[PDB]
Amino acid sequence: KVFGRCELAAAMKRHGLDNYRGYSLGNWVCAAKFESNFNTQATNRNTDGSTDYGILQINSRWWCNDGRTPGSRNLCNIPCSALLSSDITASVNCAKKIVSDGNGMNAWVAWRNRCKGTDVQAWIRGCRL
Repeated sequence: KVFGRCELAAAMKRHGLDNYRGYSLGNWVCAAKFESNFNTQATNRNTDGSTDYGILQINSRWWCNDGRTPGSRNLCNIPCSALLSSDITASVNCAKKIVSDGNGMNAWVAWRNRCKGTDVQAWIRGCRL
């Protein structure tokens, strides 16, 4: 599913990401934009052999099981395919664990390089929230 910007903001807010670990909703919308272009089906294979899945590009080395990332973990206790659903519930629950892991949203390389230090409130402007 390719979300609209405000449609995703609304879904993230309902699932409790607005100010989760102190990160306002615009941070999460910006992250999704530059990770996946708001596409739940986005996948990308990494040089280490791991794959990033779904609207927040959650990685198979630590967070999900895809059966093809040797020596990896599954700390969200989910098949990586769950992160590609039109239903963002699994992606959100896993993202809450990731952002609590120690480095905050710096875990998302596109957030650190393209959202951090920018006017992230702009990503929720005009939305009915």
